[PDB]
Amino acid sequence: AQIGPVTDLHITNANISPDGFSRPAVLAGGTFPGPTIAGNTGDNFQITVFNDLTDPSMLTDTSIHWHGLFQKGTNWADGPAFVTQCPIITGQSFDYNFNVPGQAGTFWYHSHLSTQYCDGLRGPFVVYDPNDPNASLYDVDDDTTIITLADWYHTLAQQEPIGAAITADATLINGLGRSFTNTTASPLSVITVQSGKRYRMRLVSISCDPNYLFSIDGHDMTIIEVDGVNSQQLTVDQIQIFAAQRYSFVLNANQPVGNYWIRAQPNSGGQGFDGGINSAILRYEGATVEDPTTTAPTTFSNPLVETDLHPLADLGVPGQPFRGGADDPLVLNLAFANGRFSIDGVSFVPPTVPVLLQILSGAQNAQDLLPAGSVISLPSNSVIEVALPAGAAGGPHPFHLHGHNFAVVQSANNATPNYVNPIWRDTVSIGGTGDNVTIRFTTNNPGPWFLHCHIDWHLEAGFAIVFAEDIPDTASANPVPQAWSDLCPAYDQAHNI
Ligand SMILES: *[C@@H]1O[C@H](CO)[C@@H](O[C@@H]2O[C@H](CO)[C@@H](O)[C@H](O)[C@H]2NC(C)=O)[C@H](O)[C@H]1NC(C)=O
Ligand SMILES: *[C@@H]1O[C@H](CO)[C@@H](O[C@@H]2O[C@H](CO)[C@@H](O)[C@H](O)[C@H]2NC(C)=O)[C@H](O)[C@H]1NC(C)=O
Ligand SMILES: [Cl-]
Ligand SMILES: [Cu+2]
Ligand SMILES: [Cu+2]
Ligand SMILES: [Cu+2]
Repeated sequence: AQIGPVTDLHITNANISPDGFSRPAVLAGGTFPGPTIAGNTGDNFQITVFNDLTDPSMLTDTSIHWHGLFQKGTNWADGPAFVTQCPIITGQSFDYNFNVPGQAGTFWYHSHLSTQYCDGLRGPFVVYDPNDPNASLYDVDDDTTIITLADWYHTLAQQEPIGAAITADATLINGLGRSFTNTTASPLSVITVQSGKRYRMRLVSISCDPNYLFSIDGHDMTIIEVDGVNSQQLTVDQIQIFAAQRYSFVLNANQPVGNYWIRAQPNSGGQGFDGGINSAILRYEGATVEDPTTTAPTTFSNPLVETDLHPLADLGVPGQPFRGGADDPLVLNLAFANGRFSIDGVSFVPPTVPVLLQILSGAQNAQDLLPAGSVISLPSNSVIEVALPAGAAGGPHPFHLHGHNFAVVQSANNATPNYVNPIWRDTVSIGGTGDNVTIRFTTNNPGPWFLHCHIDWHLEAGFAIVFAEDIPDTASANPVPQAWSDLCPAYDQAHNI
């Protein structure tokens, strides 16, 4: 069952074996992935997070972010540790109480402390639209049509050795999959459809790192939603999905009754499908209970290309139709050297006092805010452009902005900008060397919003900045509950800070 919009959510340690290998984990709701949190557009979510963690090898503190939800007026509920709150300590709970006006689509939630979400604290978050303009395109849309793609590691996140390459040990589709090495024939996920029906498949990357080439043998996929934003219908036969992105696609169960491979090929880790790695099963009702015998093509006919996507609504692009045609045009210098990422020469290291708390205590320019050089102010009610030129090692980097979605004025692997009708989304691959992926948005949401690569290993290694949007109005716009004010004193006392 789905939970919410008012629910408790306990965060615990447990052993799991999603690929046949047992390891301890950090779990929401006792499962990997965590349970789906759901409601309708405009609802009040009240998620009381109980931190019951006791194993320090995966950190006993926690903080949860609701990825893609704008948190307007509730910046304190956004979740990034040391940006909007101090972590919740073990044995305590915290009510994330917020509303989702004006949003409907496919989101997710995850730990936003260190690399803890890699250890298991990740799950889907769906905001349904009772008046969805896409409703007539499908028959079924429920918990059975959510498809999560996850990387899974045998080594604990905190225990990944300094100086060694980090790659995953299994791809998990709906929480199950097989290990790349020492593969055993552990159970694969089954997604069941009925011949003749149409399904809104909500594809969620809960990845800590790899992008996936997602496909379904024998089928094609009609994209209708991108990171919460309704799209015009775009039919593809493969989707390259980067960490933290979401798509909804219509799956028409229009092939013969049978079994079909679902494929999710990561860009690192195991290549191919030997032994049933990187795989799940699409099973039609009435099919034999057996593995598919289908193959992929050598070459896909209609892969997703981001510039092919367009909003369903007339969203346009704010500003003027040329580079720099914004009130606050920025170009970030995104770099990597010697194990650390930097943005404009500064590697992100979380501050002792959360950025929001520093602002509420009266720090009122970005040069006053810690970490020094990691907080950039944005003016209110302004068109912002951010160019994100690629080149830094470890790409392609999926950059994500909290508190906002954005127009993708320029996409990976294509030098031509689009000032007319590009897709809007919240996490975008910045592409390859020489690219100039560029985003735009308007500043109508006062508070400190994290901008970072969503490869969690890269965030940990510093690939982030904070946009302190409308510092002057942050305090009036974001009244804080007493329980939030209590977080840092409790955290600092527990940690002898
Ligand atoms: C990406 O686009 C930005 C503009 O959005 C380019 O920024 C300009 O950079 C040059 C020097 O490289 C400066 O003289 C300008 O002031 C910048 N802003 C402009 C022209 O609007 C940036 O060079 C581009 N980067 C890449 C790698 O193509
Ligand atoms: C590269 O990106 C550009 C800009 O998004 C794409 O150009 C658009 O192409 C569509 C489809 O033919 C036209 O309707 C638009 O008028 C184009 N816009 C602009 C600003 O040129 C282009 O198709 C992309 N290239 C590839 C190979 O997909
Ligand atoms: Cl977000
Ligand atoms: Cu986010
Ligand atoms: Cu990255
Ligand atoms: Cu984030």
